Amino acid sequence: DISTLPRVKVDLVKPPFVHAHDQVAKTGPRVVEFTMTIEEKKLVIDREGTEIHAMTFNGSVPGPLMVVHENDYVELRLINPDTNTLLHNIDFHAATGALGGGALTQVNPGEETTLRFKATKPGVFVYHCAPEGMVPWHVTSGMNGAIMVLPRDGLKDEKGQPLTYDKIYYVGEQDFYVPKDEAGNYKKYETPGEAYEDAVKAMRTLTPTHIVFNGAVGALTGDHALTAAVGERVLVVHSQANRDTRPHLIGGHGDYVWATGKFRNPPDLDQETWLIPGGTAGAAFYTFRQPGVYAYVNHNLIEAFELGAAGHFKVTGEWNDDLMTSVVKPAS
Amino acid sequence: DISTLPRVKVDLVKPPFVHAHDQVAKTGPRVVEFTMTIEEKKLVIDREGTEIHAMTFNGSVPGPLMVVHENDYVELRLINPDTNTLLHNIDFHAATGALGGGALTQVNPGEETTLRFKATKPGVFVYHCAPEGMVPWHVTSGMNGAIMVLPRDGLKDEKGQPLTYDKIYYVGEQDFYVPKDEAGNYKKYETPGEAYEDAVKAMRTLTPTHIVFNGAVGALTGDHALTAAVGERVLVVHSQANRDTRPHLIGGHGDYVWATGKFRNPPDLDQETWLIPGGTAGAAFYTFRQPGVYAYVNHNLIEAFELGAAGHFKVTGEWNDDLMTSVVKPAS
Amino acid sequence: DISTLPRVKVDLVKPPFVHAHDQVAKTGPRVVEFTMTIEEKKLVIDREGTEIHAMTFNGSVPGPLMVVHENDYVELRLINPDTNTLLHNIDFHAATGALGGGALTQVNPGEETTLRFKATKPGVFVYHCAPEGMVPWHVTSGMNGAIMVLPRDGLKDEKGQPLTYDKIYYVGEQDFYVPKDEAGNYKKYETPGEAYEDAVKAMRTLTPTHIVFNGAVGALTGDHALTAAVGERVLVVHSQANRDTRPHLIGGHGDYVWATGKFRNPPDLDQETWLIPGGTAGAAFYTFRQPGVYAYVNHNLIEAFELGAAGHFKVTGEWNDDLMTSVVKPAS
Ligand SMILES: O=N[O-]
Ligand SMILES: O=N[O-]
Ligand SMILES: O=N[O-]
Ligand SMILES: O=N[O-]
Ligand SMILES: O=N[O-]
Ligand SMILES: O=N[O-]
Ligand SMILES: O=N[O-]
Ligand SMILES: O=N[O-]
Ligand SMILES: O=N[O-]
Ligand SMILES: O=N[O-]
Ligand SMILES: O=N[O-]
Ligand SMILES: O=N[O-]
Ligand SMILES: O=N[O-]
Ligand SMILES: O=N[O-]
Ligand SMILES: O=N[O-]
Ligand SMILES: [Cu+2]
Ligand SMILES: [Cu+2]
Ligand SMILES: [Cu+2]
Ligand SMILES: [Cu+2]
Ligand SMILES: [Cu+2]
Ligand SMILES: [Cu+2]
Repeated sequence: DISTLPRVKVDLVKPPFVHAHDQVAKTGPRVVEFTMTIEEKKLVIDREGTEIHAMTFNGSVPGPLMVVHENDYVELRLINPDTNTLLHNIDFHAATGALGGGALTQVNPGEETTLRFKATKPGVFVYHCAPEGMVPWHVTSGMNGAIMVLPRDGLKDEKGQPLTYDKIYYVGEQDFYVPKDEAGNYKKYETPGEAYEDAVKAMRTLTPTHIVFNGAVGALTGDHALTAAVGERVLVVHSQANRDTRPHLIGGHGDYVWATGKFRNPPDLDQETWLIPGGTAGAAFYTFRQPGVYAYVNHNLIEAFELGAAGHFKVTGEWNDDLMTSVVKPAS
Repeated sequence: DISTLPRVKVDLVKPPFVHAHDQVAKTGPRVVEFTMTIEEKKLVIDREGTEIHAMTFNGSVPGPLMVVHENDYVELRLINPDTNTLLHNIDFHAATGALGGGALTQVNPGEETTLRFKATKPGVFVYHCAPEGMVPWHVTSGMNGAIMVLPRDGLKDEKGQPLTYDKIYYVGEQDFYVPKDEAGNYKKYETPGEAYEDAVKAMRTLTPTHIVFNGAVGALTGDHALTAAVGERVLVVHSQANRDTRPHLIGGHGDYVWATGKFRNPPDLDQETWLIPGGTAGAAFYTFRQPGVYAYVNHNLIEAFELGAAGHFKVTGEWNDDLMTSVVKPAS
Repeated sequence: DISTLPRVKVDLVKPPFVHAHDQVAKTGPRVVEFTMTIEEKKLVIDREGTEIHAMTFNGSVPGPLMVVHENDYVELRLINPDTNTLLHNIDFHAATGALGGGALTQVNPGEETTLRFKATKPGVFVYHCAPEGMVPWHVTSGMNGAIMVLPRDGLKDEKGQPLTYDKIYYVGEQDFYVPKDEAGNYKKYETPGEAYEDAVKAMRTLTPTHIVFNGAVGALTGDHALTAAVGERVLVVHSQANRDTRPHLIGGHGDYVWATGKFRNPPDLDQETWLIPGGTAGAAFYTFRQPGVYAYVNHNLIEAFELGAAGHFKVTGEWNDDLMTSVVKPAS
């Protein structure tokens, strides 16, 4: 009887940050209430000023990470304002029935809907828009995110001992297929509707023009680099709603990795690089042991360094010479 | 001494259906006899009427699922009628030696051959034609299928408890590389031999023009949708002889998944999406919990919805509101 | 205190062969000294005589396999002679800190450097050059290899029992992106520097022109085929520094496979085909049971047979009819 369960309202935060939550559940099952507003907006995705008409949940690419526990109910109020122009919906890979909720959440501009589902399986899961006949277009325009369903007793290593993270980041990787004129220059349109046929043709090449973390080339760099300290335990959730990726932390490892994102399975140990299939979210746990700059990339290095799939960590603390040292510095 | 083992003759059925078999072996080892006839035929692969010269085992793309038990002998009589024009053979990834049987099964039109091999490893395995110097062409023209070698005591979960399926389907996913003229229109030829150089050039782009389930765009829809009931346990075998795929059941999960198809390994639990590498068969077990329509896709959603890699389940029975419900229906 | 540990100097050998080593460590921790000389050289990569300016560690593509044990120190003296023209460095995915050693190993032509790191995690790991702003170019020009860090007590099966290999081979798979003129012919340049902008454009297509084992089409064939005997236990280490691969032994299996290369994890059993993600090294153990020729391929069969990703084993010994036999040979 759901009416006797506690409700809690959660305010979502922008990726790569994640809303406050408990790892180990401090209450019984709850109904967890989220609200998201669909926003169609112009987005600049690279250093050259290339613009697309992005389709977003809550104004970001990716949409925000939702975090609940196993056997909670998720209640999502989804709003499509009349300033938008397209029909949207939502599919949760975490849910059971009705095309992930897709069949029940079709909202024209000016409408809203409230969906509830029970989070029966623990893991990280992709969510994405999926309107009938325009699925790939919506998803490759940025309309995806992820939900994390924690086990009620938190994460465990391969021996069943507890694993507790000190920080958590969410990296959404996005393939974009920006349409090109005859010579190879990117086209510009005034509305999402204008791009449609050109977008279908660009997608059919199966060759993205950009692959980015958090919505733009270099979004997770400089002032916006991810941070941590030597000694900290960091969980990095990574999603790709459409295409395979292979994350790698340059200078580090995935100590414990659930490459396909599902926590009832034991994690893979000591990974250098792991494969997250398109349509999946994955999670990697690392303990930092050296200070300095780290690059976190898609290890198709062309996709990383030419097409944009690269971010940075800045890590503070003490250097350990036992682990690594320059014996003789570069010299004639 | 094989001459003292029972023989049994099996008549194969068209995919996605699977010939009758016992999960748990009710006899000792047997020699299991199959016959297949190679058929070269014209096939219409999409709604636009695009035609290819397909190369088939037993008249279908994919070829039929063979099912035996561990330590059975498979005896396959393979017939190439004189109405065909090419040399064919067969390679079983389930077999040991002679290039999977490839070296011993070369049959010109007008010839036949009988091969026997012991099924020493349990799992689902790809079989495909592989004639010297034309391997990719034959395989990407549709000349592949799969064999399932069950453990003698049937399937087990990750704890070793029995898993029994109520139904089994076989989904063969096929990449096609139909050659294009200067403007992007599909070419047509009178014979398989005519297409050869154009086919090599199309393949070298590494970009398929179609990716289909069971031989055509929309083959597993409408009247030909897969069916089940709430409560039923369904095994879905999925093969791709040449290219990576990432299956996903929209509205469901892979409860138990052997993504690389080999049953001595424990299954992965609660998968949203899994990666079946090119040249592999995989198997996913799901128990339906909600009625309605489900889409079963390759979750590169472009490959699914634009290039054809999408099928449907129609599931009958009772709706469960605890799992999912619309609290407030789409409204102003 | 490193100064009291034994040192040992290892002379590296050309792939696919591997320097002599002990599986089970017969000493305590050591500092293991390697030297590599960077060589920029012209390389012919196919039967048509197509030439590239390759960037090599020690004159080969891939660079040589280094083999140490867990908790050894690796000390690498890396030399860039003044006959070269580019700045190079090295990143070890096996190491912790400073971008895998990348940050500490930048050597202009005429310089050398000596790096030391502790091999804290057991597995096979990729190493590759990664100079700031030219990472993909260096890696896809051939500047990668692998390091194997054995557990001190050698390899174990999924039950913890010892697995001992009789031979070990190293297969490096390389994607090349040779630039094409208007009509599709390969371009030629006098220096590496000349190709740069054309190389960036070729890479951005994400479509390689060649995919090879050991640096050329057909390098692991004929006189240079890998060999073994019926009964031998063979470890095949396989690396791809930039792009996904799916190895398959035609006529065989991966008895025990660590597809993502990390030995603290149990191996996957009875694999037909496995996925090694770009930026990873993997390892497969097989026991030969039949004599004859085997093809070892990337099982995207286009990549194998049209673009070059195929090698051979020649295996000697006794044929076993129980496993496989031709009952009726190809006949009218
Ligand atoms: O500006 N909206 O796509
Ligand atoms: O658009 N909200 O009713
Ligand atoms: O699904 N493309 O990696
Ligand atoms: O092919 N996906 O990186
Ligand atoms: O989804 N398996 O970690
Ligand atoms: O019609 N036979 O390709
Ligand atoms: O073609 N059968 O002999
Ligand atoms: O093998 N191509 O995914
Ligand atoms: O790249 N295969 O979907
Ligand atoms: O093939 N492993 O399920
Ligand atoms: O010949 N050196 O690229
Ligand atoms: O180039 N060695 O000093
Ligand atoms: O990373 N490309 O398979
Ligand atoms: O997509 N890599 O074979
Ligand atoms: O890296 N796992 O074998
Ligand atoms: Cu949408
Ligand atoms: Cu989906
Ligand atoms: Cu054939
Ligand atoms: Cu094969
Ligand atoms: Cu270099
Ligand atoms: Cu790397």
